[PDB]
Amino acid sequence: AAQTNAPWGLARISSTSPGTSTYYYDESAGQGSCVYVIDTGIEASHPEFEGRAQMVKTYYYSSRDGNGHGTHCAGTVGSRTYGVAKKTQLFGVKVLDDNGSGQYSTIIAGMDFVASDKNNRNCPKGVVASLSLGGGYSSSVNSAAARLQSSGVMVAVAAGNNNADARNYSPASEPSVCTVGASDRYDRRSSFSNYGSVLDIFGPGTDILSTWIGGSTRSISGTSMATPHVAGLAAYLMTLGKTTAASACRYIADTANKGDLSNIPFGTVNLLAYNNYQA
Ligand SMILES: NC(=O)c1cccnc1
Repeated sequence: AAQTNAPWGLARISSTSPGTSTYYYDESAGQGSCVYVIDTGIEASHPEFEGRAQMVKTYYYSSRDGNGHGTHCAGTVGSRTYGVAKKTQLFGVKVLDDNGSGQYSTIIAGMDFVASDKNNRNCPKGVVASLSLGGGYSSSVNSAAARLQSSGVMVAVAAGNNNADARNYSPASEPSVCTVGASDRYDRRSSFSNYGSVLDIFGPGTDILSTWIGGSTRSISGTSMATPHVAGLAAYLMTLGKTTAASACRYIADTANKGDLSNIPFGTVNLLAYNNYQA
């Protein structure tokens, strides 16, 4: 399948070269998989989600996304126009308030929630979690991410936006999850992207168009935007049967475009997420 005039990041993940604008993908499109977006919520009524999104948990007085960040990330995973995996099921877990903030205790509870809740959901092709959040190093936060992964969920986490080594941030620094840095449309490391040996992969993160609250759209930047590209890619590949939750991060690294990014510090992987789709 081909989506013409797609957001640059979608085109990038199906291309061996920068500078193209069509996204190519197998029409299965992540059907039968599920992606949990652990964030500020998801505006599930957005036409872009087509009934495939639902809120399943909140830790606040409402499950509504009053911020937009979670809705944007969910759109990059799985919206019809802006999403990698256009037929996946999206589940919202609101661990962040409408200012985008959350206590580590709440974030941990949300991860443990997903590890169990996937057993209430029909996800025959597999389960992914997208975590576009983090703060300073916490062994308890890293442990929770490790448990979520161990339970059979492909965990993709943002490296962070400090232009610093991600070893000092959580859950970015948990080795067993998939830690995602950000790139721009010219194949440069995004100016704010964290780096370091803990990174597994880069995805598009600068100037990413996706869904927003109020039934709208906007372009924003962050490792928060790169992470759902990788989460959606994992769901897409799991639906194709090419990999599993336990092996998808390694598979994405194995099949990535290699050596094509600029300003990658020595010791950080030079790997850009790629779907290897051939029509
Ligand atoms: N995808 C590519 O063209 C490429 C270029 C250089 C090294 N590895 C891969």
